[PDB]
Order: sequence, then C-alpha cells, then structure tokens
Amino acid sequence: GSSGSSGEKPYSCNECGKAFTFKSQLIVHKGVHTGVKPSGPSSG
Ligand SMILES: [Zn+2]
Repeated sequence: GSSGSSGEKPYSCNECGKAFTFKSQLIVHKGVHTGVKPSGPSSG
C-alpha cells in the first residue's frame, strides 16, 4: 500500500480531492462526481 508521495500535477480535483499529471486522467476521476448516473444530465 505505497501511495502518497506526489511531485507536481497541474491537474487536481476539488470535489473529493486528488491530483493528476494529465487533464484526461482527471476527467475520468471526476466522472465519479459529475453525473453519478447514466441517465444523462440529471439537471438542465
Ligand atoms: Zn475527486
């Protein structure tokens, strides 16, 4: 369980909190928050 050390990442989450080297990587992790259902955009 070696997880923690982090250098520098211009992409970090705000909802739950996290870091990412590339945007895409962050977009995927963000999907867990935004729209927690396949039922398209909850609101709009
Ligand atoms: Zn997050």
